[PDB]
Amino acid sequence: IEEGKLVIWINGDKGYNGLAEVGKKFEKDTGIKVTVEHPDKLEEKFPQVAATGDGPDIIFWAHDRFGGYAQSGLLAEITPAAAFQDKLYPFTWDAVRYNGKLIAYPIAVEALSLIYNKDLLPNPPKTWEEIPALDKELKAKGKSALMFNLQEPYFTWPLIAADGGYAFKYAAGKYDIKDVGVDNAGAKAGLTFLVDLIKNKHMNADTDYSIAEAAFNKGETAMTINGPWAWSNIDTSAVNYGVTVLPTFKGQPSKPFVGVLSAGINAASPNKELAKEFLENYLLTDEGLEAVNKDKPLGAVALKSYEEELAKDPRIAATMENAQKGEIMPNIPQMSAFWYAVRTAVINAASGRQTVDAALAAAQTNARE
Amino acid sequence: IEEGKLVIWINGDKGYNGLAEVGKKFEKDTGIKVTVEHPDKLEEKFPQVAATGDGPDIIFWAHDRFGGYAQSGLLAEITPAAAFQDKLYPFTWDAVRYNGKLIAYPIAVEALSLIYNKDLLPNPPKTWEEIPALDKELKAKGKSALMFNLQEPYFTWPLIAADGGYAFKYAAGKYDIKDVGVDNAGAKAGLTFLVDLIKNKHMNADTDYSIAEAAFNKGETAMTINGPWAWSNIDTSAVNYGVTVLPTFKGQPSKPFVGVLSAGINAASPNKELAKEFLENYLLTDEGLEAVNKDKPLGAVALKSYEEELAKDPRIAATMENAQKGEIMPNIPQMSAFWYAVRTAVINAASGRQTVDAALAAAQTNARE
Ligand SMILES: OC[C@H]1O[C@H](O[C@H]2[C@H](O)[C@@H](O)[C@@H](O)O[C@@H]2CO)[C@H](O)[C@@H](O)[C@@H]1O
Ligand SMILES: OC[C@H]1O[C@H](O[C@H]2[C@H](O)[C@@H](O)[C@@H](O)O[C@@H]2CO)[C@H](O)[C@@H](O)[C@@H]1O
Repeated sequence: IEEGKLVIWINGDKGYNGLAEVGKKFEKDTGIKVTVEHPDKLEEKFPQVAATGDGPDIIFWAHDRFGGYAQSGLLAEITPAAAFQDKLYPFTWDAVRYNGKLIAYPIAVEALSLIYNKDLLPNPPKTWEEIPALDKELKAKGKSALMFNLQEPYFTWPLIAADGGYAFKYAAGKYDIKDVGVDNAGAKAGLTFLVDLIKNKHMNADTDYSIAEAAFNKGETAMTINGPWAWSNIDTSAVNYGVTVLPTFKGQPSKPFVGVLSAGINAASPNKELAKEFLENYLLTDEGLEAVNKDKPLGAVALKSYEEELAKDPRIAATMENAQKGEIMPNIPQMSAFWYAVRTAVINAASGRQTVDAALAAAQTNARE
Repeated sequence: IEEGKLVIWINGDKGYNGLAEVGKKFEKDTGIKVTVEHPDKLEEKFPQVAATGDGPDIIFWAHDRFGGYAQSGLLAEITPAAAFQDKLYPFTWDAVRYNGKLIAYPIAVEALSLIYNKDLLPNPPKTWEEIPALDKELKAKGKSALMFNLQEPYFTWPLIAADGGYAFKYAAGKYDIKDVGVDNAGAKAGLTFLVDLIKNKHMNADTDYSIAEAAFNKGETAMTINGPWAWSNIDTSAVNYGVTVLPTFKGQPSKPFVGVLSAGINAASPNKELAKEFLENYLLTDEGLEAVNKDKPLGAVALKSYEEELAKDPRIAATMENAQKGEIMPNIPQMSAFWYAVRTAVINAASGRQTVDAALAAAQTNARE
């Protein structure tokens, strides 16, 4: 492959002439020649040549082939700025993400359509089952009902998949409830640091929600850790406060468990419709959420409309920054057992009833049950 | 629980008076009284009472508890219309999805942040490690560096998780390359229907891309199945055509494999920067994509700006309708083996060299090797 040139492969059925024009402008601007080719079976050829360090600088194809190319080490990992990545839909980036790395730029989403001649057939059939009859009608006019590519499985697949054909089954992401990471070295280091703060009287083991809030809001302490709901009381307070990213530990960002405030309907409630009505039509509106939010801030609401408006708040922006650095909380049943286990571990380690090692090791065992 | 009333539980730290006001409006509109309560330990109480068929009509909590509630059969499965579901961010719906069912309405996302008093501390510490020193300084002023709730593990967890603490390890959703669904009854039914169309001379097994396109564009056939790239040639043709949803089979929507045309960069290319420049700055622009699109339509482009403009096209709308009913293609290496397997099966079944059963059974084995 020549340096200071760009060779592009794209399939013949796509607008390679249009791409070539983009190449002409690139050449005009940069003096770098851009050669667009559409070889036969380019998608089969590319691996073969690319293995040998030869072939095009850029290959165009549906993403489905690229995992294979990546796995063979034929694709360079792409590194677009976050700014650029935001310009494309995330699901298209998912298509080109292989083993965590981006391996291609998404370009366009292609799906088969039923294309019909309005002059022969003003209302196309809504079922496949109608087509034989339609064909009978049309054959009497020396026409046929339907013809499409039967050589490529891509074209016949929609009908094959229709009643439950699939390629490979997608396994849901499970949670390993035997993989507990409370007693690993990361947890130990973190908690040890916390215990050390207490030991050096920088913090008091006795501190609870009330004490912490009152101390911060009385301007007795420089900083607190708390969620959106807390802001109301700080606004009440004469304290001029900022809401920011959590501090790093060992150069890693603090990783808060993210909650989704959520409204469940009692299975035993005879008022399910009413519950549905209230939540859907009253609470989950700009007006409803604003009412709650005005009392105590919710944070980043789940309703897109109001959230967009709320996101202007730098406190909410900080909320979301910390959210992204942290993890959404599992909703599995074992979560309560996990919480209880860590609660006890922290308390006992902080109070000095137990060492960090022993406390966490105990939590490990408790959380696993 | 009493019918024709609504009892709501929400934690005391959230804005329950504001919620109550939403309840007052609901009552005004519907005459249904809404009682908002904030019991102590409501999250522990709810399961207890709910088991007995009693408790609030609606329970509010972070999603983390709801899996547990669901598992105990305390929550009614919620059924919002797709229209409503689109109004909330999907990741919040994920939080409330348990064993495939929605079990709660997501309300708002909460994350702990560092809150600091700008008047005491204009620049908050970017690391935990600075805090001891900061505290020393502040104690000499009769203040402390940090105080927060140590009694709830939620507050200490960010530091514990920071350096690699985790609850339970989350296993990413795999693709099972041993679970192949080409020879299931849905695939058999679909392909059988196709073979039957050929057997009844409604279609010719020999029909390929060229033949199909030429036939439709010459107004010889009522319908073809094809992608956006095909439209150019039909516009050229005097044919008056529409682009629509694929027909249903056995009252199921056709499920086309969705491809994302994507551009990968050759790992062996010395021109990687140039490739990056061209793709990012020339192709993936309104202008670049318009150039390609004008030659042969791309469909729904991945670039948000241009896509929004393109979406006005009813052909693209139909494209997206079909896309949503179908599935994005896996990008895994085994995809090529899958395609090859189906290609052969279809050809052999259509040509009549093999029966649908034998062809698909063979494809099954070939796809899983
Ligand atoms: O067939 C033309 C059309 O389909 C393509 O799908 C291919 C797939 O990408 C290949 O790897 C192949 O082995 O099987 C499929 C067709 O059976 C492309 O996805 C698409 O862009 C192209 O226009
Ligand atoms: O702790 C109060 C504050 O955090 C909560 O997180 C809880 C969790 O929800 C509970 O079930 C518990 O066992 O563990 C965590 C605290 O350890 C809520 O998620 C949050 O909204 C609440 O305001």
